[PDB]
Amino acid sequence: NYGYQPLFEDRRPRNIGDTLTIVLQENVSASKSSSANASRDGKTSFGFDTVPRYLQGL
Amino acid sequence: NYGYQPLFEDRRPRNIGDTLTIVLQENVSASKSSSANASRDGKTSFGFDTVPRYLQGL
Repeated sequence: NYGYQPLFEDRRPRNIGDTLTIVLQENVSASKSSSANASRDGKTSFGFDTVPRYLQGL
Repeated sequence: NYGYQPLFEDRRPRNIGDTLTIVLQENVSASKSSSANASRDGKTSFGFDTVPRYLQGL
């Protein structure tokens, strides 16, 4: 005797020793990315090509 | 005598010595991959091409 068995219920595992089908379908995907930047450019100039007389000493 | 045999039930193995057909159809495929990266670039410069007199000592 295997005990009471439901008639219309779907066949499910209920006790120790019962079998069950596992459909292994795994799809995992993780990603991450980052960046940082900094820039600085500086140019400066001053030139006196021709200096008038009253400015010579300066 | 081979005992009671159901008339309309599908022919299934029931006792020791009964035969059963196994259709071997296995298709298993697993995969994994990963990566990591890191980068760092740094450039710095300072130049005094022409130094005025009052700045010379510095």
